[PDB]
Amino acid sequence: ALYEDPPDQKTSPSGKPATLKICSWNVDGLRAWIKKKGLDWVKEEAPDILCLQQTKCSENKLPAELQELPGLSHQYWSAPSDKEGYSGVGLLSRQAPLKVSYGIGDEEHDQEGRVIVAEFDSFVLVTAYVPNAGRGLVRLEYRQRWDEAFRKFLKGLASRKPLVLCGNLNVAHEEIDLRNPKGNKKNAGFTPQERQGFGELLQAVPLADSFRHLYPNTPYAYTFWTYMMNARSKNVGWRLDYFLLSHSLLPALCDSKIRSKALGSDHCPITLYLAL
DNA sequence: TCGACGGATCC
DNA sequence: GCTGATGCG
DNA sequence: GGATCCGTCGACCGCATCAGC
Ligand SMILES: [Ca+2]
Ligand SMILES: [Ca+2]
Ligand code: NA
Ligand code: NA
Repeated sequence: ALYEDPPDQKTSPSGKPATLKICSWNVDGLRAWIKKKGLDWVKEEAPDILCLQQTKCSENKLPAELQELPGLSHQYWSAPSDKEGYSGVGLLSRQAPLKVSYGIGDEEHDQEGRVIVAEFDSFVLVTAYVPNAGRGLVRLEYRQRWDEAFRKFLKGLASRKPLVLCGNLNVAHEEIDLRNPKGNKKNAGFTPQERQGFGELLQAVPLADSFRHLYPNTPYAYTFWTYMMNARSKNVGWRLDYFLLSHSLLPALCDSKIRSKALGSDHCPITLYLAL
């Protein structure tokens, strides 16, 4: 069935007004996504911070439209070393972070340009593009190594500062998070080992699934739909893109949005409002 | 993801 | 320049 | 023993890149 994301709640439980708008988007080809007017959508959405995953673009090839973003002038990029046109993530912020780092401090997992870490006054932001386990699950084993090291790294981060984690985490946690769970138990993104890995992550850091925390009973809410078989217009999708929050930020949480109508990728953007 | 295809399985 | 592949999602 | 059900295959879209000429 179809899904309508409800209006933006821009007030916290405490009645405090949202001060921080973070948008996260798996763009699936930075250059293509801009040709399909993704930065126009971004300007209308006007986030303080924009996290992009799967840029598929080296730094020397960053398109010039990026220099047309006066509200997002601090930009940080990470691409793989060995593979061209693979992975890649970006983080663009209105204000300069205090510190910016790359990867998770484990060199087995820091080759593919998948993680940026941006520290602010009140919180640390991680945007992540999590390794897909691949058709035939040819990478599932590597991805369980990833989940383990990433979990550990995130736990250490949250132990010093409130943590926001956003991006394409390449798992539908529960049956409610995809349209066809029964048919997908052996496919990338809904294996038992990926679902446990995400459950372990929520329990160990610990972190809350912001969307879930606010809409526990809401099915049909997805962020990815295959380009094939007209899946998007049928809403045959998966919720793969999350904002995961340190529990201390839940009093600051105003809303966690799924921007179902924003085209340009086989993922849609998600948007977090916080009262900081 | 979805159809076609077989080969179980169920009133 | 153009076609059609491949790796990957 | 008619209908339904369940695993197994393949084609399927799009981006960026490369092979070949
Ligand atoms: Ca007979
Ligand atoms: Ca020739
Ligand atoms: Na790979
Ligand atoms: Na019969």
